[PDB]
Amino acid sequence: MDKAKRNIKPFDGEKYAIWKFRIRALLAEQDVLKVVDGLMPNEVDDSWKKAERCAKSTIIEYLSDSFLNFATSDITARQILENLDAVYERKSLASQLALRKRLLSLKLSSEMSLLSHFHIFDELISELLAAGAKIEEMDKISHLLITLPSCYDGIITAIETLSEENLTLAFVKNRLLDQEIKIKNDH
Amino acid sequence: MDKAKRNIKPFDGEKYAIWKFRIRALLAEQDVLKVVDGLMPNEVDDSWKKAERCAKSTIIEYLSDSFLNFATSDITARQILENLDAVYERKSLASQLALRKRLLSLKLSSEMSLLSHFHIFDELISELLAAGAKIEEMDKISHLLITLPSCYDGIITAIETLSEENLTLAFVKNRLLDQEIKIKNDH
Amino acid sequence: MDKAKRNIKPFDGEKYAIWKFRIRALLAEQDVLKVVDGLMPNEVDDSWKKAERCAKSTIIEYLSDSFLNFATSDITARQILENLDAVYERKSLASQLALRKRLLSLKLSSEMSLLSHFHIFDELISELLAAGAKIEEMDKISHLLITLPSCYDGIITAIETLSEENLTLAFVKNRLLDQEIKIKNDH
Amino acid sequence: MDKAKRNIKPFDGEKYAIWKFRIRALLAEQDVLKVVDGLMPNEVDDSWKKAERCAKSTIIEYLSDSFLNFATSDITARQILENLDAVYERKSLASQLALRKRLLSLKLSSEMSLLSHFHIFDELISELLAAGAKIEEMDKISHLLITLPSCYDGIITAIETLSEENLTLAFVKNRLLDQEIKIKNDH
Amino acid sequence: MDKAKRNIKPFDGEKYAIWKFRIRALLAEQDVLKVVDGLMPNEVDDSWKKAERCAKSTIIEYLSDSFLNFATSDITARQILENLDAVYERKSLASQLALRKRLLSLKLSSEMSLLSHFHIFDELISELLAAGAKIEEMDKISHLLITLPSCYDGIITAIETLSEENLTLAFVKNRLLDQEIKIKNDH
Amino acid sequence: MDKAKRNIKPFDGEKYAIWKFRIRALLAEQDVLKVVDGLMPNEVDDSWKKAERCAKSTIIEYLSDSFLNFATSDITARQILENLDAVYERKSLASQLALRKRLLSLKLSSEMSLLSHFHIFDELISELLAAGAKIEEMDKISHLLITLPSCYDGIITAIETLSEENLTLAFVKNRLLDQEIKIKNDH
Amino acid sequence: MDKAKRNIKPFDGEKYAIWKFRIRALLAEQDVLKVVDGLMPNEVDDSWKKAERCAKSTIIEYLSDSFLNFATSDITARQILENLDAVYERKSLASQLALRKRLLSLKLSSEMSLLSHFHIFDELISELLAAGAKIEEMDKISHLLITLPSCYDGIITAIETLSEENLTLAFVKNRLLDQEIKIKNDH
Amino acid sequence: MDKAKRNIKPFDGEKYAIWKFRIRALLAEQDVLKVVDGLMPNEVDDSWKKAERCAKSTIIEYLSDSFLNFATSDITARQILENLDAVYERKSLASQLALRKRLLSLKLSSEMSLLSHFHIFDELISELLAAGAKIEEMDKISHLLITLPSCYDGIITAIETLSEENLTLAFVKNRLLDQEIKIKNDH
Amino acid sequence: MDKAKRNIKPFDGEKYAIWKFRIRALLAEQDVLKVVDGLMPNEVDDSWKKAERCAKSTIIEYLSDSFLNFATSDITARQILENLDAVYERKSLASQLALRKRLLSLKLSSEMSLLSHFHIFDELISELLAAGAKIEEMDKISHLLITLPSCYDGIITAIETLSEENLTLAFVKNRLLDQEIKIKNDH
Repeated sequence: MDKAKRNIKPFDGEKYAIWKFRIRALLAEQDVLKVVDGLMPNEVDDSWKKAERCAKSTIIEYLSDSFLNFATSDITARQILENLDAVYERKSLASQLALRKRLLSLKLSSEMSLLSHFHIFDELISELLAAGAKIEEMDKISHLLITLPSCYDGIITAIETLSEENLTLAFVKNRLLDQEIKIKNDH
Repeated sequence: MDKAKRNIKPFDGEKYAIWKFRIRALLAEQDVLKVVDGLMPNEVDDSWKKAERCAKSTIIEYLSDSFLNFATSDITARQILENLDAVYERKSLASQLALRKRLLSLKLSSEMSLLSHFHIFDELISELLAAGAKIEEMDKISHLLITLPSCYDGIITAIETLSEENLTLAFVKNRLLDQEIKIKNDH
Repeated sequence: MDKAKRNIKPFDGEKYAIWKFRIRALLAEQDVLKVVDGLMPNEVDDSWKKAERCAKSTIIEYLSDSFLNFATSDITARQILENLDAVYERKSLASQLALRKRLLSLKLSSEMSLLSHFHIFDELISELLAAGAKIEEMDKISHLLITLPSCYDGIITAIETLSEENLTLAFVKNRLLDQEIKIKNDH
Repeated sequence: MDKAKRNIKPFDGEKYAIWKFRIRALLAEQDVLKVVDGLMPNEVDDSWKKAERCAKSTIIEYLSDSFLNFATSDITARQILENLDAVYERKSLASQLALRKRLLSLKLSSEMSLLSHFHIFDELISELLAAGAKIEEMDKISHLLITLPSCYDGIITAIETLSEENLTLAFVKNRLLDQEIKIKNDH
Repeated sequence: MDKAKRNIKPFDGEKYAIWKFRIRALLAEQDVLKVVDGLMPNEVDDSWKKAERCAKSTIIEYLSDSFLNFATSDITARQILENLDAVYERKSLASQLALRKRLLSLKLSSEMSLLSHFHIFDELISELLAAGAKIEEMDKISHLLITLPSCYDGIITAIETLSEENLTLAFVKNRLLDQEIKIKNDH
Repeated sequence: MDKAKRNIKPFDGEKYAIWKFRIRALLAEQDVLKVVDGLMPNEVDDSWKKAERCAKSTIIEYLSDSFLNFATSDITARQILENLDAVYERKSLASQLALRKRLLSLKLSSEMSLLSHFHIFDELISELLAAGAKIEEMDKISHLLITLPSCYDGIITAIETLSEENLTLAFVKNRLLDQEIKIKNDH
Repeated sequence: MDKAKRNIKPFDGEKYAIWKFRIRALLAEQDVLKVVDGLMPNEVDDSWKKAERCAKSTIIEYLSDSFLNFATSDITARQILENLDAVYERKSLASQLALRKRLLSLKLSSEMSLLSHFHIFDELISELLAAGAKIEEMDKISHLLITLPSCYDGIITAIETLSEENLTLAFVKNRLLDQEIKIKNDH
Repeated sequence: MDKAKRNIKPFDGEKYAIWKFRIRALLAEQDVLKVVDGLMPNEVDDSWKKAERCAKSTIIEYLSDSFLNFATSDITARQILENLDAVYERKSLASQLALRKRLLSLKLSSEMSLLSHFHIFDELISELLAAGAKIEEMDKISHLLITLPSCYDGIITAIETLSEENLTLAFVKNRLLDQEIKIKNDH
Repeated sequence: MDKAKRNIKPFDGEKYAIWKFRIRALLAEQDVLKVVDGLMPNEVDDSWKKAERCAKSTIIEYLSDSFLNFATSDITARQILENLDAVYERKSLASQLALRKRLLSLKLSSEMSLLSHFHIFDELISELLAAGAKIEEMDKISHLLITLPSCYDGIITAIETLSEENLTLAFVKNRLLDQEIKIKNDH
């Protein structure tokens, strides 16, 4: 059976925890997830052996060569996950406040290169996926909006109305295009 | 059958309906309002007479010198209310039309704070009601909208793109707070 | 069961959350809050009717003309709650926008007493979450933390790593007070 | 009965009838108005003793210093009131004639607000009722009409051709107020 | 009996009451006053025919030429008199209001004998009684008394000190004659 | 008797003693005066009523119009004359006193006819009697005498201890005219 | 026993008559006066004890510190009354002399409100009685009249005819208010 | 017990005996003074605890924060008061000497009103009693006499011979104030 | 029973230790302190639930806006109070370090009356013990020796003679007040 290649890259970097959590789902349909989760049975069937082989192979496909050194030749998938967890794991503290302190540093930029500001919020989403997970686009759009110039101050808050009912952040970006449109049009 | 101190300043002629329904609610709190509410009761007795006499006493608590002159003991409580109506609340067509003329004329450029204009609209509407006009949410909305300049007119654009059923004059003041909050901050 | 003065004032809709909270505390002390929240009996007895009329009267005492003229004669205090909740507590993102702007408004330099900014922020965020904000407590402190000078850098640059489960509202706020008291003393 | 200060100005001999009427209304709130108005049994049941002395002190609260000695500690509050009635309610041609010219000499200019005119007219009616005589209705009408200023002249000219059922004084007041509105519009 | 010059002024709208009074008296000397004041029986006897026709003829002789229209050769003297009654005695508010306007307008100028002033005053007073407006004894007293200048100050003050039942119109006039004497004397 | 004009005038408030004297004289020669000579008896018959009404009519003929205010419709000619008397005759201490001041002030100058001087004395007498003075024959005489210049002293000497028996005021006028004639020669 | 918020000033040595008398009236309404004044036997029961304590407290809070020495540990309410009456009142003859001198030197300067002078006079009189004088109504009247200025003096000359039995001080004061109003007219 | 406003202050030491005496008087009216000054019943009375706590609260409202820390929650409020009294009001020989020497210095330069320095002398008397040198009538009299100003010392020359039994210090103050009135009368 | 005015501030942390002391005393007055100081009772009957509710509502009466929002109705008023206590009453090492620094820097000053000095010392100590420093009578006295100026050397040595049987801040303060008064006198 071919392993359907995913744009989830072979882990080498941030949150093996989330990456491996999504790998657990990838393991679950072959259910080699069950064998790595499962007690090493008194009866290791050929199915269990094949599942362990497959799991290690999946890990390899999903791990960078530097991490493949931890994989080594035949160390069980479970043992390698444990080693990686032990070395890697800082459990709780860093995750939200890394995003937060980055937002403190990465905010309040209303005028210079609004397209770089597109990239700014893109980095913010990246940081949310990476470390910050508490609240979603309503708060994001709120501070992004506050980040920016006067036109929203007039329109958004009342006049734009419950456009949040649609939550068309796409049209919000298009409103930034409209800012650009007006800027060129006035001259 | 207890009474407490009053935010109501002893009545003087203006906010007559406001003060009057405030007093109505007070009298209903003592249950005594029923005497004015009902037609000639079947239970015309010292207790219903006590209820209306207490009502008269309560009215006299607010009546100032001219009002206390209306408060001749012979006149029934309901009759006194009717007298005060005929002075203040009297439904003159001329009053309604004159107030309509004045509201057309009355406008805000910049010289009245948002709350200043809010109360201006409030008094205008209140008087037009007291003059005996019959008025609806859309009327209040449109007139208040019409009073304003272009910055605020972005709110009118909000109404054209917003369901009028959700619009209420309280909510309109709310939306108008939001609109002038743009001017404050946007400056 | 007391009618003495309160900081409660003929309300304007401004500070509605705490205003209403003090109102509710009062109404429970008036004992009418029980009926105002409690199941309305299918037969609204004079006990319940008294308690409603009393509540409405107290609300009248504590409300301005605007809400009371918005308050129809027959609407129960419940409807008054609902009206004010719709006006204030529709929780459109616009509230969050305004609150984040007011949060941004003061950067707490080394001048102001830190307790001033503590209570300012505390109020601000309390109302922000009263506006339905799904914000984590450390994510609140984070906005205050934006406000601090370089003197703080020595602690803050670590403490941004030392975060929600490690340090919570009290723990961080105390650590911040430790830094600022030391800043003052050192100065 | 706690007597938190009511709508009663103190007393120093001025506008006795009406001020005492405020007192009477208070005594009905005290329920003790029965002691003066109702028969006072010299039995004076204990509730009556307390009521009588309570009334006496209540009056005294509003009484000025001279009025304490006018109200000697022996005479019943009813007797005190009756004494002050003889003292103040000595309705006299001195008062009647002085007031009658003082009032007839006062004129409604076309400037002074017709609201103020109503208060003037009602005051003077009640003054002439109080001073030792009553007033005939058509004479009230006549005096009112005499007060009026020149801008009315055409309207008065029309009015003088209308009989009393055509000129029911309430409608006269109202149509003249509508004429005031017209005049204001013209200005 | 003769048509000896019965020198009434032929009436023209002037002194209608007085004119009609002289006429009534005149006809009574002819005994023909019965033709009108006696609502005639079915007895148009030759005496009554003469009485009526002669009365009519004499009324014409003491009516203005303009007035002969209301006195066409057909109707009986009563009808003519009711015509003029409706002209004057319709309770003309114009007459009443004009009468009081002038009454109130002119103080006693010291250029006229107080007796002449008295006659003038009483005459327009009697005209205002005839004009449809009641006049009270106290009204008459007030008007007369304050229509005078200050030199009266001695009786003016004495009036207040003095009692009501003494100061009748006749007694007031007597005291006014005392003061007239005293004024002429003072010069 | 016929109303052929006697030596009487439409009354003017003046010579009222003489006017009334001649009126009474006419009424008595008409026999009609019996109605004011007698107070209203049980004998109010048709003759009495008609005589009274005719007296009033005749008074009206001899009254000028203002005095018709005394005539006043209904009141008897007896009452009308009583009111007239009170106004002109107007008996009071000050009245005779002021008239006495004038009288002693009086002096004769020859260019004033002695009959001119008679009439000034006689009008003073009319006033003084009408004012209520009980003027003796001797008073009339001596106060007339005081005025006369030295030439009169010859006849005046005929009074000092010489007989008053002849000296009735008619005879005193005879003496006065006698000395006047002597002095007419003398001039 | 409702301790109403009596306007009674916290007294400290000025107009003790007024203060004490108001307090006495309060003791009468408090009903304590019966026990406070009655006697001091061993029948000073729990109600008697609490009544004298209540009165004592009332006195203390309505008095100043000056009394707390006079409060002589535990003198009951009555003993406090006598002590303070002796402290201020003591039938002081020197006070009578000073009060006479003040009153005699005193003159109503017309700008001093008629009320101002009236209470000044009433204060002098009340003090002079407390100083132990045998004052009478005639004294009060005479001094009051004497104390006024020239226009009032002329109207006093009118008032002089009003013999003592005609007059009572309250009535006279009222006539003097009427006279002041007359002066408003007169000027 | 009633909670009516007492003229008693949050206390830090100012007029210690007097403030404490006001407190004591209130507590006696609260009935709680009985335990505060009196017995320590062995039985565990609920009313005793309620009274104590209530009194403590009252005194706390009446105390400054220093006295509150002295007011240890777990001990009787009374004990705290007596302890504070001892600290403040112990028998200091030094205080007595200072009070005597200030009394010598307090030879009054009588710019101050005389009664006021009597009050101040009473304060010093109270202080010297509290300082431990409780004084005797003769001594108080001597000291008071010595303190007075020049013409007052002139009367003291007479006063020296006065009979010692009649010379009660209360009578002395009476006599001195009477002489002050006499001194201003003599001026 | 209902709460009177307590001058206890609508609070925000200023003088929190003693403010909370006053609060706690008021809770004890209501019997509700048992539930606050003790656990929320193991079975919170209506009495205890109402007791804690009353504590909360009174804390609301005495709190200010952010302090009210901290006072959310969910968690017991005692818990909230403790939360705010730890916030301001930060019982952690640096607080006592800073306080010690402040104490050791502080000295008595001449204008700082020894009572005021004691007040300042005592508030410092109250803060220190409230900060949680285990510091007792010997330390209080030792700190007082440290603050005292050169004019206190001899008394300080006398206090060094005063050992643990003598150790009592009251007696110590008493002797220091003796020093102070003798200092005042001497200087």
